[PDB]
Amino acid sequence: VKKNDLFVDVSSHNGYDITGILEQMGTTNTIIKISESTTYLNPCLSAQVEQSNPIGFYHFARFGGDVAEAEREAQFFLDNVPMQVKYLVLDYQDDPSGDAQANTNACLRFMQMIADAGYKPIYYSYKPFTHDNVDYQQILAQFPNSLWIAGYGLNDGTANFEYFPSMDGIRWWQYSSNPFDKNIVLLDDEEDDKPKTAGTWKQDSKGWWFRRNNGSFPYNKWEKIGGVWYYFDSKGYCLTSEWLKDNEKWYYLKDNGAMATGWVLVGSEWYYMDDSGAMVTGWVKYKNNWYYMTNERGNMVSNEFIKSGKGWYFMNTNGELADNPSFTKEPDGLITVA
Repeated sequence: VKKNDLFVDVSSHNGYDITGILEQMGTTNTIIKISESTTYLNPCLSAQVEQSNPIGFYHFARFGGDVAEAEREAQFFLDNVPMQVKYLVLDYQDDPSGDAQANTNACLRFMQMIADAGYKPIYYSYKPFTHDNVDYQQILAQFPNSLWIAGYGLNDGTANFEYFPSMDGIRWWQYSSNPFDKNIVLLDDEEDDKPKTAGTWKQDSKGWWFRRNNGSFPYNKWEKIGGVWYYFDSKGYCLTSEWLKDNEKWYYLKDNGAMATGWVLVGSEWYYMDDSGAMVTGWVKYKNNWYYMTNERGNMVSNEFIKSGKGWYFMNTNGELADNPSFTKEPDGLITVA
């Protein structure tokens, strides 16, 4: 998954048919509860897996500050993972011991076991609980960017940045439990690897071209190099800082030639590209500000509305804001947080 992707998490509380909530959410990405303590198994697991695309599984911790107990709970959890996924989650939100350090050590041991088993560990919880029961900085120290934090705000079923939890290392954000658990991704998954790069970059008077291993070079085409997409013109030079229309969609090649994905600054304007690099039109929110972007006839426009209090103010390209808000009722567009 990538920044702003969405996923739902479920347990027996969601039953044996989760097709509905997945349709409502608009995604099949799930994180399913497997176990709790050392004796409980979510009976809806097989069904929920069958009906979705799990990106991970979670375990409801009952070990408190007991390291030996944490180890047993972790093994029971591992022994029941039904399929390979990138993440295994430690849901630590209840039964903490009075010793905050003990709690932390137990959580660290649980997470270390998940790591040793070949998965990426994730600590899930809510801010105040974490503040009062563990030293999350110690957790992040051992496992960077491993937090999945819950913060619902008004809990009206939508992601409202005003109540975004303020903590370091947050990878995912459970923004609501109304009607079911909703989550948005803050960081792309890690890709710990050594890119191959089947060739050598060459820079001449005109620009950059790529000499493939066989001596040829890409021209009039998209080509992924070192795991990055670039577009080469008719003469073999990759485009830089340029808009490109390809197959009815608009892409933007950045100053380094790489295809833009997510928010990208073009000049002084903000545009948003989906994970495929294709521009997204209409209303898109970035944290607290709203943008209405269009590309009719290749005329790229980014209408920016800056939030201030309970209102949003249109900003003229001259950088001047209106005296009064343009709107106070937010449009129902795409919500991004990173």
